[PDB]
Amino acid sequence: NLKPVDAMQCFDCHTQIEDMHTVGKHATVNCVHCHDATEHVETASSRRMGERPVTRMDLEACATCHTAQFNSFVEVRHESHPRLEKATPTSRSPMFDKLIAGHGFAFEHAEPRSHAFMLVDHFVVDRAYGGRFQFKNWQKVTDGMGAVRGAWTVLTDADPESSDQRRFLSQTATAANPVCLNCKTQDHILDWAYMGDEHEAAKWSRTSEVVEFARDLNHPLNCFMCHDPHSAGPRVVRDGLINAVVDRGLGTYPHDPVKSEQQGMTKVTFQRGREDFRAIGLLDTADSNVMCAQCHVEYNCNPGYQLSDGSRVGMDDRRANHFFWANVFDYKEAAQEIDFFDFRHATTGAALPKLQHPEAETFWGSVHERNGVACADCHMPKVQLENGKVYTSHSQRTPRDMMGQACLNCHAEWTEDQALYAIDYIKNYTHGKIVKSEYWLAKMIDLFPVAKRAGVSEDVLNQARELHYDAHLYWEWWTAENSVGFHNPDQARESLMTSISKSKEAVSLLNDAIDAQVA
Amino acid sequence: NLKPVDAMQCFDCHTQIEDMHTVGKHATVNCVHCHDATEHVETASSRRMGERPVTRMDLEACATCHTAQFNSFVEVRHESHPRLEKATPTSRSPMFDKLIAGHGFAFEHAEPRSHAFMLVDHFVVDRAYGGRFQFKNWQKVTDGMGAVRGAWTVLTDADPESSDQRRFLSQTATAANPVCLNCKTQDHILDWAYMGDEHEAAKWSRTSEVVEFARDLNHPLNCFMCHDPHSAGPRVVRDGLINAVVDRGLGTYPHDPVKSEQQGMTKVTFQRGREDFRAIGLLDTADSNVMCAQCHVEYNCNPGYQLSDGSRVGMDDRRANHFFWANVFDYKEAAQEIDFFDFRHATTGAALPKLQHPEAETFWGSVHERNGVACADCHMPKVQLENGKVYTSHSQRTPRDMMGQACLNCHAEWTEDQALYAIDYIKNYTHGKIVKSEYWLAKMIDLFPVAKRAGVSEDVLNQARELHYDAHLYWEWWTAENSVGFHNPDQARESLMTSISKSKEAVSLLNDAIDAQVA
Ligand code: HEC
Ligand code: HEC
Ligand code: HEC
Ligand code: HEC
Ligand code: HEC
Ligand code: HEC
Ligand code: HEC
Ligand code: HEC
Ligand code: HEC
Ligand code: HEC
Ligand code: HEC
Ligand code: HEC
Ligand code: HEC
Ligand code: HEC
Ligand SMILES: O=S([O-])[O-]
Ligand SMILES: O=S([O-])[O-]
Ligand SMILES: O=S([O-])[O-]
Ligand SMILES: [Ca+2]
Ligand SMILES: [Ca+2]
Ligand SMILES: [Ca+2]
Ligand SMILES: [Ca+2]
Ligand code: NA
Ligand code: NA
Ligand code: NA
Repeated sequence: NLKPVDAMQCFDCHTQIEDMHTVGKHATVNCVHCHDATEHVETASSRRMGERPVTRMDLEACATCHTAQFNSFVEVRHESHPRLEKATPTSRSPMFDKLIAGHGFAFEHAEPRSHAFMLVDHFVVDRAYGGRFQFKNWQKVTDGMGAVRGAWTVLTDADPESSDQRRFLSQTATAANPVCLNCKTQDHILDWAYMGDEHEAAKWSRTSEVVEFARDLNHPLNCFMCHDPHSAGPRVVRDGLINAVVDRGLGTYPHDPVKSEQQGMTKVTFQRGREDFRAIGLLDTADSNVMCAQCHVEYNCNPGYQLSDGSRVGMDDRRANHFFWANVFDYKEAAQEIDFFDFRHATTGAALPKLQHPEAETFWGSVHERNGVACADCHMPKVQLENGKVYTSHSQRTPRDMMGQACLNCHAEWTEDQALYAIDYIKNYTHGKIVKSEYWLAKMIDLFPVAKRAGVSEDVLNQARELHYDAHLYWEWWTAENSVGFHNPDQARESLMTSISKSKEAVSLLNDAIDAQVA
Repeated sequence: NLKPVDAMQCFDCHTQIEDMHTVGKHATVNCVHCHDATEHVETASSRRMGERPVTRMDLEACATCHTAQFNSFVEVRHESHPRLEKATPTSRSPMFDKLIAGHGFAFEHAEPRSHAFMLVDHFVVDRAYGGRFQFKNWQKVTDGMGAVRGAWTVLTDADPESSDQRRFLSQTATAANPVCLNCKTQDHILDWAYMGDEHEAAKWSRTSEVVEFARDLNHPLNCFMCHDPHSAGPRVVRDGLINAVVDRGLGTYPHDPVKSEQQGMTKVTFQRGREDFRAIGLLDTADSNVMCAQCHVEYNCNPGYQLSDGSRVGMDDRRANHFFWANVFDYKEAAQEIDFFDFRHATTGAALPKLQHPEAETFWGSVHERNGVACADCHMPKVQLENGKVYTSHSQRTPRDMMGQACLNCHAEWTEDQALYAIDYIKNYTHGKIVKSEYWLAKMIDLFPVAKRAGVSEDVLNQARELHYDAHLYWEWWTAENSVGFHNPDQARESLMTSISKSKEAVSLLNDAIDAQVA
């Protein structure tokens, strides 16, 4: 059984923790629930750690007193189809392979599934580690609780004796790097300096061997990613988000200074050897928009190239860990600002961006966001009980599974079927425009080889490449973004029409140039 | 196809109809929809009818333009169990046979079923016509639409060549009389003088041969019982109700003079040969409490006896058609006022009242009634449509079948299961007290023969008989009333505790007297 330690001993050296812990809703929660610090207390000085205390980062450290939230979190939504490739006619991006040719996502890009699996899915996807990591057997794919207990309880490593990224299966890639892990786990929260910069006190950084780092990580979406363990107050821990909101002064709601001030973030820094080491962002309110924006954003978490001169931008560069914190119509400016692109298209030769799940930046400015609605209202609603203590569901999933608690709790004028119908109207319309956008992108792409064989000039091809950047951006945002337009229907529509317009312009340019060579 | 007639010609004679028809919501509805008056118009003067016009009383006369209301009305609720005797351990009054001994209801008293069957059920019940009338075969019991089209389409008469009330089956009674029919049909509305008094212009009256009257009647619960055909406005047609509310000055809400004034009734009289003949009661508002009180009340519709001297009160007496319009705690006084009782108990010799379905007089004073709730809010709610024109459901049935439209439309704090639970709490509690009241009544009744054999004095027996009147009244109200307390739980409780108290008093009186004879 646990035996409490004297927190006053700790508070002598840990004044920020004292301030947070004594004032918040965990003032009665003893340190032993999460730290084994006996040898540390015997050996530390005011400025030197001595022996490192052991800190629990498993989610069961919180389940101890918060079983309802834990159990809701670890539920597996079996209706969220697993390992479902997006580059298929029945999924989100039927022409993805042609359009993304040159990028690692061509090797595999599945739809998301339940949060329990985030770390294991990151480890096993064909694009990440060359097939090095696999489930121990095909039964383990169902085991959400097991994945939560730890990735290495359900996975195997093809070669524990080597730590290099390489291909073990032929049609895999090795895109994973240390920055990725920040959106899969925070088991490394005490071992990673802010932004992944090099730091004497950091075991891991942007430039680490990712296979070695992987082996040290266990748990998905730790509870403390949104809740400070010392104050129990709302927070974020993700460096890239704090960097956008606070360091760059963009605010929590970059389009609304008033809401940014009311629902702000305060950066708190922790030191090692009296040098800044790590940071968190305490929130003014329990604002799920900002909590979920730790991960559900467009980002760089990867090497790339400069738009200006094509030079390589490696993991050592700060730009390899970057939150753009820009809506679709501000993204090109944001990427030009940091002088960055992701890949060159394998057929067209265009420098292109790679977009990922920009839910937060899409939600901005929507009617829902402007009315003060937040992600949790639809995806983590309060549970309605005839008799009981209310709590917040932590099963982050589609509102279709809890329409009474989600949509219908605000939209009294609708039946469930009516609300579903409104969702589907938007998704169906948006998906139609995604498909048309892909049709036109593909038409343009297929003209590049014809133009090259016809002897069309490099000047014309470069004009078309510039159009490809925009055609790509204004399409891929929406295959990347998970709501199929629901989060911001008007923006999806305007963007996708812009994509089609750009592709059409490029098609006309290339066809005319080919015709003139003939011729 | 129907051809309209010149209504203006009719109006030269029919000035009350003109006033009603031209102002109301049937101003455009031509008389030919309900009257064949060709020969009448050729022969009438303002002072002499000439040939009698034919008036349609079938409900299909209204279904023509109001199919939704018709079709909801004629629905058969199959879950309303048919021909279910109440004098059984699993129904409303387990000890009914012992308690009602001496009354014709001992021959059969079933639970009510859907309105479509009211007239056929009246005709075929074992207590009514000596078994003379039966369904044509046992399949016809399902045929609600057929019953609505006409009773004689689904029934047979054992002897069309005689018109006397007699027993055709051994264990039947001949309780039916012309007054009954007024709560089953209004096909006779132009053939029956107000109250069923003798009248030169009336084909039928209280003293008619009921078997002959029966044969002239076809349709249940005619639509015009609640809606004036000429104005389309809300009304009642039941003589006994108009007599209580208007003639006797009791008002529509005897316990609330203000509500009586706001939701009142105006008596309109029609003449034959320039003598008053029939009447209707136009309502100030579409008040279902008063509409349903045409039938769902305690009444006399039967011969009986005088409390004063025991003499017979026959059908010729006005008291044979009487609405008491009194709550349970005013009923004894009301019966004393008219000097009337129904039967003498076969065992105890007590003069007793016979109570019938006093839903209207029970509902008075309930929290619901005091808050302006009316029968229709629970039993004829408005339909809820995602897309459509709202109308009022005319399927009068338990709110359990439409909880969203009924209870939950007002009680937002409850789920369906919670609202059902609240109903069942009241009904279970009330039924328990009904059963206990019957236990104590039966215990008292069973002492009467013992006391007689022991030589107990007639004075003591008469004291006990006076107690029996009250013990009976304060019990039977609640087996008669169909809500098992729900309509007024506090009143049910007080009454049933009074019944038990009276029976216990009689039991003590009789036991002590028997013991004194012995020991
Ligand atoms: C002064 C003699 C200390 C005592 C008493 C306690 N700690 Fe400590 N701790 C101390 C230092 C100088 C450091 C390095 C960081 C800094 O603030 O300079 C630490 C570090 C920790 C950590 C972080 C460990 C990691 O992996 O990075 C934890 C979780 C921690 N300390 C916990 C802790 C507890 C629970 C104590 C009371 C039982 C406690 N510390 C006492 C110095 C001192
Ligand atoms: C029992 C010994 C606890 C452990 C282990 C954890 N928490 Fe806790 N938590 C506990 C209490 C007694 C309370 C106060 C309850 C109240 O409503 O007063 C809390 C509260 C929280 C909250 C709510 C915070 C708020 O400001 O409203 C959160 C978000 C929370 N706790 C989270 C949390 C996490 C993430 C834990 C593991 C790191 C954890 N708690 C452990 C008791 C206990
Ligand atoms: C936070 C800014 C992220 C970074 C950094 C990385 N990922 Fe991610 N990932 C993130 C979210 C919010 C989601 C769910 C929404 C979605 O669109 O899928 C994901 C999902 C995955 C998955 C599962 C789906 C799939 O593509 O097969 C995998 C396998 C995955 N992510 C891998 C991965 C890699 C290899 C990364 C570094 C190159 C990486 N992620 C970074 C959020 C974030
Ligand atoms: C990074 C640590 C994350 C945070 C914080 C949040 N989400 Fe997430 N989400 C993330 C990943 C990597 C994935 C894919 C996991 C996989 O193994 O494929 C997801 C997935 C979702 C989903 C889809 C669930 C499904 O049933 O398919 C939803 C609805 C979702 N995420 C919502 C969501 C919300 C509302 C968040 C704030 C409360 C949130 N996520 C945080 C990564 C991370
Ligand atoms: C008994 C006759 C079986 C039937 C019927 C099904 N499965 Fe099975 N399965 C069985 C055994 C003995 C094993 C090996 C167990 C072990 O750990 O040694 C399995 C294995 C699987 C697996 C894993 C396959 C792999 O890793 O290559 C899966 C995914 C699986 N079983 C699923 C499964 C399904 C869905 C079934 C119905 C279609 C099914 N099994 C039937 C024995 C038996
Ligand atoms: C961000 C993606 C979250 C993660 C990770 C966890 N929780 Fe959470 N939690 C989150 C939100 C948006 C809310 C509601 C805030 C509001 O005020 O509306 C909560 C709430 C809690 C609470 C408070 C009680 C309640 O409302 O249920 C507790 C005790 C809590 N969360 C615990 C908890 C645990 C144990 C987690 C890991 C299983 C966990 N949270 C993760 C957002 C996020
Ligand atoms: C209700 C007004 C919403 C708010 C606020 C947010 N989301 Fe949403 N989201 C919503 C819908 C109707 C859908 C489509 C779901 C469907 O079943 O059709 C989504 C989808 C997502 C997904 C993918 C879920 C899946 O396909 O299973 C994710 C990952 C997601 N939403 C995330 C998310 C974030 C992070 C939000 C705040 C920035 C957010 N959503 C808000 C409805 C609503
Ligand atoms: C005066 C010359 C009349 C004309 C024109 C119409 N009616 Fe008549 N009607 C008239 C009399 C004197 C009576 C007897 C009752 C009375 O008010 O004294 C009637 C009666 C009726 C009835 C009732 C028949 C019954 O069964 O009792 C009806 C339904 C009726 N009248 C209808 C009617 C119609 C529709 C007419 C125009 C087509 C019409 N009447 C003309 C005198 C006169
Ligand atoms: C068509 C030729 C009709 C026949 C036959 C009947 N009714 Fe009618 N009714 C008709 C119309 C055009 C209207 C007006 C609708 C409106 O909202 O304006 C009505 C109205 C009624 C009403 C509502 C009256 C009110 O609120 O004041 C009722 C209760 C009604 N009608 C009843 C009714 C009865 C019982 C009928 C058979 C005797 C009947 N209607 C026939 C058209 C027609
Ligand atoms: C209106 C004041 C009524 C008079 C006059 C008669 N009945 Fe009736 N009856 C009435 C109602 C409101 C109900 C339904 C509620 C209930 O408690 O049953 C009934 C029901 C019947 C039934 C069906 C149930 C049964 O007892 O088997 C029958 C067979 C019946 N009524 C017969 C009947 C007889 C023979 C009457 C005159 C002696 C009589 N009823 C008059 C309302 C009214
Ligand atoms: C006399 C013409 C009636 C009027 C006016 C109303 N009701 Fe009635 N009701 C009546 C009878 C004779 C019966 C029994 C019919 C049978 O054949 O047994 C009934 C029955 C009911 C019921 C029970 C229906 C079931 O499914 O069992 C209910 C709920 C009911 N009645 C309600 C009711 C309401 C609310 C009325 C005003 C709108 C109303 N009735 C009028 C006789 C008559
Ligand atoms: C064919 C092999 C039959 C089976 C199976 C059932 N029934 Fe029947 N039933 C059948 C016939 C030929 C008749 C006579 C039809 C006629 O009008 O001549 C009947 C009659 C009935 C009746 C009426 C009985 C009577 O009036 O005495 C009823 C109530 C009835 N049937 C119901 C019924 C039920 C509920 C059945 C399944 C339990 C059933 N029948 C089966 C032929 C056949
Ligand atoms: C009394 C027991 C009724 C009988 C018999 C019929 N109806 Fe009725 N009707 C009744 C009520 C309580 C109401 C609602 C009044 C309100 O304003 O709340 C109605 C309403 C109508 C209407 C109006 C349109 C609507 O609300 O649906 C019509 C056209 C109507 N009723 C027609 C109608 C028909 C055709 C009937 C015989 C099948 C019938 N009603 C009988 C009460 C009573
Ligand atoms: C809701 C607040 C009601 C009002 C107003 C009226 N009644 Fe009612 N009634 C109500 C309930 C909950 C019940 C019990 C039904 C059950 O399923 O348990 C009843 C019952 C009846 C019945 C018998 C119905 C049956 O057993 O199927 C009748 C005939 C009845 N009620 C008639 C009636 C009258 C005439 C009303 C106005 C005077 C009246 N009810 C109002 C709920 C409500
Ligand atoms: O209290 S923290 O800064 O060690
Ligand atoms: O690869 S992750 O960003 O979806
Ligand atoms: O007999 S009738 O009144 O129920
Ligand atoms: Ca999914
Ligand atoms: Ca990106
Ligand atoms: Ca019934
Ligand atoms: Ca009576
Ligand atoms: Na899905
Ligand atoms: Na708002
Ligand atoms: Na029933």
